[PDB]
Amino acid sequence: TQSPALIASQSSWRCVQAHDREGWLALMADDVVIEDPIGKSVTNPDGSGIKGKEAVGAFFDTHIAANRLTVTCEETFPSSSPDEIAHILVLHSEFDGGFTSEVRGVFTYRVNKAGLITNMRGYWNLDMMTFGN
Amino acid sequence: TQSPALIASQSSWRCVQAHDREGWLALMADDVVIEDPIGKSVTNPDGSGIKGKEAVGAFFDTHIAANRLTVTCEETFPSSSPDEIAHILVLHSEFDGGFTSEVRGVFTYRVNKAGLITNMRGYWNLDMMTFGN
Ligand SMILES: NC(=O)c1cccnc1
Ligand SMILES: NC(=O)c1cccnc1
Repeated sequence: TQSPALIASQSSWRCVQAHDREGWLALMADDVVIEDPIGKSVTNPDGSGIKGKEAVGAFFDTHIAANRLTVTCEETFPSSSPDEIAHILVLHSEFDGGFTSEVRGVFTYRVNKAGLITNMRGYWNLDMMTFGN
Repeated sequence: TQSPALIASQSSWRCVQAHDREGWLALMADDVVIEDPIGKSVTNPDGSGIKGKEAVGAFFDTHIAANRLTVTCEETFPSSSPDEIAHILVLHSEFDGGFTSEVRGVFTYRVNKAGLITNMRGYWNLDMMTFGN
């Protein structure tokens, strides 16, 4: 059977693809910190991550839903802990009325013993993005 | 110019390739924690990482030098922080008198403001290894 980390990460993309804000939030621990990406960027404006379920809900609204984000898993790297995993993901989204951008990055996930996501951290930056339209 | 994280990670493999224990240790913060891999494994026997420069020195001796470890960078994923970076690395080593094993994993690095490595964390497990001889 699949690890709690693999379940949580695969579920998180499934909820993105299903446009399911409630289902996505239900995967998150109360003390979740989302660093997508790690360091200061449009989607991490203060550089220290988006903290707690309310603010992460606003993050879903603006940076997953309103931008038509799609998430594709290219490759998966289990660790030796059932609660931590990494993936190469390709992110595609839309901006400024339908222009497109894409980025390929490493994303790490940690879950607690209950299986809820405590950390999602992305290794990318705006300079890595490629564009379309 | 290159980020402190990229410098520290590239330097760490250079020191491995140069068989340079002193140079490798000098890259590490006093509070370094090496989780290679994250979770319990032969190279992380208690599952919580190898902590501090003395124990990480013993780690170099047994699990880098005595096993003829080579480290190859396949791909690099900068974040939006100059102090955190991820790479896909291929590790090759020897055991039981010259039989070989190899593993391909995601490795994350964090440096402090001084540029010293505080965390190196690997996403792999024994089940991912491939063998030779
Ligand atoms: N797994 C996720 O829910 C995810 C990954 C990358 C960006 N946004 C959301
Ligand atoms: N970068 C390093 O010094 C390193 C990476 C993976 C395993 N051992 C050492």
